[PDB]
Amino acid sequence: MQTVKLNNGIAMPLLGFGVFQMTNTAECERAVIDAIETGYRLIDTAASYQNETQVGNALKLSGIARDELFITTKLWLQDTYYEGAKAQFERSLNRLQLDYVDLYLIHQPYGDVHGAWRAMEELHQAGKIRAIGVSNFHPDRLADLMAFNKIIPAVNQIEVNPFNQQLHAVPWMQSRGIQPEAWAPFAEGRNGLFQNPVLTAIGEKYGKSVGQVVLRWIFQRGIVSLAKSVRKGRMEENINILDFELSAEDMLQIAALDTATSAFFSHRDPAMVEWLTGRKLDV
Repeated sequence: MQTVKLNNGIAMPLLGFGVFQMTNTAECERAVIDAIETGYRLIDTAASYQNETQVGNALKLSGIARDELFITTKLWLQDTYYEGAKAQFERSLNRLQLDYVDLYLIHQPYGDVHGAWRAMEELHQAGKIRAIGVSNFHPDRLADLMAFNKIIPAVNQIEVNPFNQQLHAVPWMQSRGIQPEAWAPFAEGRNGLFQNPVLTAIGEKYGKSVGQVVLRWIFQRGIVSLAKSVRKGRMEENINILDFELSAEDMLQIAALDTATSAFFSHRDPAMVEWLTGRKLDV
């Protein structure tokens, strides 16, 4: 499939599969097996999803060699500081049953981010992490982290969908050599995205679904995407986007949908800071 080269030279797939918090462990593990069988090699989890053990089990069941898989996980904020980042990272490796991860991200822009980053630089230099990055950082926070540290984040994973398009933040990242990676590309169906008349009409041009149109739009902007489903047939649809292309006119009509509004919440809202930093997880 198609990859992009990160700023440290490593290749990352452009199409990935993300897991999320799930009531049932079995469904999570079977989904990752199905995603690998479907052709996904980039697999994304996080310590806070509390499913790393299931993800690790699924990799063992997949029959695919370790060196062909690109595994991402993320540090949860109760350990965003120097000693904590190393402790939780080792817990994550143990749960995942891995000796290294391909990409490790700070999950949220909260806590002692600089201390956690220094730890992550050391873990990378120890050969335990192929690339380090962050998630949900605005450009100000990225510029701050770069100004004071040695390694520039390889990836910043942020919400990208047709109502929250990151029209400036994506070019700002790319201009600094940071690879954007999209989560919630479908805005979890919020605001009637699946029935949106513009996206539907573009899809009918190519015999593609709204979801395929959206993932193709993300791809054409040079952004890595994470798509989730627990149904194998949807996974097969989501990955099958390398056989068509959106025109300039199509891309224009999609850009016009932007409201620069998260489907979820703002990471700059102090109530969301207060809420997330108060969560206590056994990870």
